[PDB]
Amino acid sequence: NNILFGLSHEGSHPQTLHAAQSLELSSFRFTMQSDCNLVLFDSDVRVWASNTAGATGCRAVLQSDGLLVILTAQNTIRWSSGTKGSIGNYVLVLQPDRTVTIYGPGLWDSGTSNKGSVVVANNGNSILYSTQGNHPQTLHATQSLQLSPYRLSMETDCNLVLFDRDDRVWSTNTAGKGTGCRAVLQPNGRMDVLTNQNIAVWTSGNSRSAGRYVFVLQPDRNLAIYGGALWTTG
Amino acid sequence: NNILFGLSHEGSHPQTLHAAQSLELSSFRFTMQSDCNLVLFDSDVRVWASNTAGATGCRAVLQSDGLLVILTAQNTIRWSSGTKGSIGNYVLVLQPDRTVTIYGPGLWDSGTSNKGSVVVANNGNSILYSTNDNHPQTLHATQSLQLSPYRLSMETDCNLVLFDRDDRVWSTNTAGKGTGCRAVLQPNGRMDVLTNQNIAVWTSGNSRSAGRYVFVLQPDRNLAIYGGALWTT
Amino acid sequence: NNILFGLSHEGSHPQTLHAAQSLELSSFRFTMQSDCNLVLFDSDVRVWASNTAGATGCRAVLQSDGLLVILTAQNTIRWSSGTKGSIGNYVLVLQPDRTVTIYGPGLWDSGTSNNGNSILYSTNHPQTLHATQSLQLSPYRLSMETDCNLVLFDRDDRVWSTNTAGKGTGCRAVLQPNGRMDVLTNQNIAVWTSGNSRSAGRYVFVLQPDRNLAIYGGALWTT
Amino acid sequence: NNILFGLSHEGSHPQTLHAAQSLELSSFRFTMQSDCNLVLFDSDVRVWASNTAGATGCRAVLQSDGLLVILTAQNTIRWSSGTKGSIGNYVLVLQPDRTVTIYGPGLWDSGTSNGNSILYSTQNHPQTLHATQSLQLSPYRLSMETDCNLVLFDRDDRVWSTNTAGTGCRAVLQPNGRMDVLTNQNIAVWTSGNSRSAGRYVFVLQPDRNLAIYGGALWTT
Amino acid sequence: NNILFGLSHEGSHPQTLHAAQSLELSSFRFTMQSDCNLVLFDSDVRVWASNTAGATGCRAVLQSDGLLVILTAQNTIRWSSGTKGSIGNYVLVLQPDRTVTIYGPGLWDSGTSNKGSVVVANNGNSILYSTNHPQTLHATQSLQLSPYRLSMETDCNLVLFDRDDRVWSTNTAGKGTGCRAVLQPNGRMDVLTNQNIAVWTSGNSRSAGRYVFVLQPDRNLAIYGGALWTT
Amino acid sequence: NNILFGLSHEGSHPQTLHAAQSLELSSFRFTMQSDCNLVLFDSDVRVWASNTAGATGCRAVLQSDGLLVILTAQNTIRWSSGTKGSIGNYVLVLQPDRTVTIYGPGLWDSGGNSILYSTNHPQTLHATQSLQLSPYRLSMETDCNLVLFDRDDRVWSTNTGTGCRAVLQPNGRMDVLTNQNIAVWTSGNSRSAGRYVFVLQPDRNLAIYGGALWTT
Repeated sequence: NNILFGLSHEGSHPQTLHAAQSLELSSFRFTMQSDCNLVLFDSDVRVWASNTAGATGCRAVLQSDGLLVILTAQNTIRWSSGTKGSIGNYVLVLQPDRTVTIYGPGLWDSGTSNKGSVVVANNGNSILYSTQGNHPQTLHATQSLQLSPYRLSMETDCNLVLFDRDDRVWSTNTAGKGTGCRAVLQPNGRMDVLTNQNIAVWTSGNSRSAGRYVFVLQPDRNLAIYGGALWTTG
Repeated sequence: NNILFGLSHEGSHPQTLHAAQSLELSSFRFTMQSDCNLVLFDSDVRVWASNTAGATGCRAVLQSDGLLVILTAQNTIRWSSGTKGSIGNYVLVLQPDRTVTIYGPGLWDSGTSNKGSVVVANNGNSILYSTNDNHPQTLHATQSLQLSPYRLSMETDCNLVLFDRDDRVWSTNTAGKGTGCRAVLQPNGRMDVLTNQNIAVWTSGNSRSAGRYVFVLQPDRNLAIYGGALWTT
Repeated sequence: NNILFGLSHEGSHPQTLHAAQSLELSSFRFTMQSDCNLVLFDSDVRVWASNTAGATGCRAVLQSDGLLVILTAQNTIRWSSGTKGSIGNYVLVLQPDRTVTIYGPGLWDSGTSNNGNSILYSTNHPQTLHATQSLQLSPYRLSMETDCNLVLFDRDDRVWSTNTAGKGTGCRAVLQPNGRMDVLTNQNIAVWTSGNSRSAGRYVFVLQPDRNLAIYGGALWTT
Repeated sequence: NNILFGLSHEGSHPQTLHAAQSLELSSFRFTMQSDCNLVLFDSDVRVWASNTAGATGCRAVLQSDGLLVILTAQNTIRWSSGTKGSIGNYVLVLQPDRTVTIYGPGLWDSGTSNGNSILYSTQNHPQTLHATQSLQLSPYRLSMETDCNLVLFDRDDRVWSTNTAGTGCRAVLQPNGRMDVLTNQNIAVWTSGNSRSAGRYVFVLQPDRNLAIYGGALWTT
Repeated sequence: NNILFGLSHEGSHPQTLHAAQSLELSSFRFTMQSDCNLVLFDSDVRVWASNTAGATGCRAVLQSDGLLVILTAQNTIRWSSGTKGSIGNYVLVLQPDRTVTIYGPGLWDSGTSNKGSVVVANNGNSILYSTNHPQTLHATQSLQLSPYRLSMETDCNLVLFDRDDRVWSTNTAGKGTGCRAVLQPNGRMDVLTNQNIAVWTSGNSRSAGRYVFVLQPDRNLAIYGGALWTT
Repeated sequence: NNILFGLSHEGSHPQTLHAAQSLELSSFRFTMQSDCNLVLFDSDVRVWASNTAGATGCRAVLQSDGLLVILTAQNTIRWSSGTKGSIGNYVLVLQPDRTVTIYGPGLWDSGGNSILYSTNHPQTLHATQSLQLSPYRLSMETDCNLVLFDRDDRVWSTNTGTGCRAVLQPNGRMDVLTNQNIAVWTSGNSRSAGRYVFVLQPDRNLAIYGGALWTT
């Protein structure tokens, strides 16, 4: 995918970038090379890099506090990004904007992880904050969010439905509360499914500090909001 | 799917809606039913219909001069639509604002079609012009239009590309001439692929009287754009 | 190969079914059996028979006025379809919906003589033919070309046609509920047509083992 | 099914291949073509064929002395297989080894009047019969008891048996012509009764309710 | 595989060698040739042979008291091995030892058989007795035909598997841990603890010689009993 | 299994590969054949062998000081790997990547089952994670303990909290690393830096071989 998960937890994977492991998004790649040097290329073009090279078997990993150590085999911290934030769990993502950014702690989840199948044979999967940096910055009806069996989508009933392989596994349970809805994700990480005449009928309800947050459909069937832009590149 | 292709060609099908065969967008559904009535429905809620009932084997079909006609069992018209156009190719689409509509003649195709697999085990593949709440109205970086092996993407290199399964089939070859592109289709059906910086690196060129056009990632692996817009409930 | 041509004589084989002998639409087998049972499978999972089990060297034959009969090692008739109608040429057909059934009179045809094959009608399908679009027997095929001309070819060459052409990009051929074969147009206009017809009813076009087209009509019985 | 009969009197069908018609072993195809080609396909992809596409209104038809003949609207052959031998009863079978062949003579029945051959001791197969081990055609079937017997059944009832009834026997059919009821250490417990010149022999269960040994060999491809 | 079956029944076959039919162990192929000669080869090398040549439509076939014939065309016996034992079932195996060797009658069977998908692809399915190997199995150490395979475990149980659910077993856990199963040179399976005690046994036994134990294609676990004839 | 054990004598079978006998990792197969060669099969495609085809009675056997030697009916050496290290116990392994190989020495012993190390995986274990042998398994529980048990009855733990994992060090040390990167437990021995393996033995054992010796 494009996203890396936290050293927690139950099941979204990568938990790590091992050695010529990359994150890919149409031309973004952020691979963790051979020689220990963590680097983000746009087609052929060095744009980012801990210049930490000259070494081996290093591994990319991101921490519960936010951190992005680069460990060394003997588990010695070649590099770190040193920002650091509260406990909870984080996600790092490569973004249409050409950057990589961790976001955390989290802020709300659906409670629909499920363990098994759980693929990625390519893409399509976060909704961006109302950032204006890089999108989806939303969902309209007949608009989607998808990992694999799994998908999240905006009804025409006005309902956000999550389906597992054709069968409805979690919904907003709006569904004729409205008409043009879209759901939106507030600069606060509140997910809101609002109407045609601008009205919440469904809300995620728990907001934080306005800054940029990120809604994810995780490899487990989990939907979670991750609420932090703690550190980034350009 | 939710288009209907009308009587000419490239075996992009439907080319007919028979007898108890609907067109479906989430929950909406405009179905050629069971007693010649040609109706739209949201779930149970009934929204438009031709009120042409009680008879048999009326099938629904589209024409070449834009009419949508319910044809009879023995070739007789139960009902027309009334408006007519020019010569072509028209789609008949059922849209996210709940409506049904015509575009036609068409107006630019890619040229890249394929009699072969032509798929769908659900969904969705048009882009919408600019205006109601009928979208895609822009495609973004990482954003698409998908039929089935077939897909359209807007990449980070600033280049609109066509997979056929995982492979490069048509493409704009505008890679790196921009960092933040999008592909929007204009008010006089003119696709453009514009940069960061509202500068268009590529255009479809051909256009018409403004209105409201549509572009369809065909089932023949065709890209193609249609406009007039000729009729809706 | 799924039509049984009843009797009437010109080249159209099957005219009977014999006993370890059947008609086949994959899944859908129709067999005439070693015990006097005339039987319809779906995969295997028997769906209708004549239940005539209890005889030997029994055949299936379809009549001439279109009654299908099943007749004993002695010519006497253990099961008969029943209905039966005026008199020359008909078809018992095994349809892709599983109805097992019967069309006739002969009613219209080329005049040109010596799997792929039927076009179903306006009710089951093909219910139309189209341009690249075709019906095939073996060297035979009845196609509607894009000059918008209906031709018959026999080992690629042109034995019977419409003779319509230039005239078209529009066209498709559908066969009516009264029996007209109509070569229709981009917009709904008649371009050519068979001529003649009979009653409202289901109808079939069949390309036959005789270089031919027979539309067979009204309909006379079903399962 | 996959064999064709002699123009026999006995009824036992097919006796002609016609026009849209074919005998199929499942993978392979033998059909009448309508241009006159009698052709053998594998799937699609032809393997052989008379090279006759070019006359009339044709049909495929086997003779009284195992001659394949295919022949016109006008009754004249267009191509004829060869070798004509005896003059009784033959079979033109298209086998599991893709060889199309004609057996010929007649040579023992049972007299009692898919699945059905048991090939010989030659090269193609069942080549023998063993206990819930049988050959069947339609309510008919010629099974091999555990109990050592050789019945025939027509529907759950015994139309012919070997009177033989032992513990590990299989029938196997000789290469001169007799079925055989062999056994265990290798005794005989039964034999068909006779035989004939040495060669590929076959043994169909048949629409007629009887076993019947063609016992041939007279042409192939 | 590498074994042939005595023509007495029930499931499992080869009941015969046919005519460009062989039995293979990596290298070794004991094939029934094309012109009646039965032959064994290691590579291209005529190791052994009936050298019955010139006829046609033989068949190799093995008898209920192990005679091994090369039968005819027409059921005439071109060549038999020679010896004859007693009655029951019987197996021809081609071995590491570079040998066809027949053993039988049997002497113990599990009593698991089972008609259905009777399998193979390749190999490695029988255990040799003592001087030619697995003359022993270990724990993590196994024997396996196909969708079935039996094997030694550490709770010291001997266990048989149809695809990943145990059908037979020695019903021995925590009775030791040394644990290996082995065929005695008298045809007794002994599953013995680390202290060479036996916790489970096979019962019968007879005659010392060379025996064999076989995971059949029919879920049987059987042990043939004689050691009548080799090349 | 597809690890072969040194002669070293202890309850860990294979101590030899015999002749219709072999090793296998679902596709991989490497056998001793009846032709004196020891071959490497990927499905069908012979991928690597000793080409010692023509000698007899042969065995694969792995050397007490880590050579692997292929022997005659007649104790004779048709191939040696070549390299050999110091002495007790090694392991030869046909590893998740189709590289055949050697690891030795023993280094710590608790007193699809392997856990590569650092470059092939598992390269690690979490709670829920497990290496399994057969009466037996090593798991990493989210208590953040590390037991071994035979039949869910417990033989050894570290007696260690919550999203710790377990890992094998850049030379030799087993690790109970602490969601944040801390050592909630640790083996205690270092040894050259090199590629290592940990192996749930067939003796209720677990042992880590290291420094690291021939390869294909």
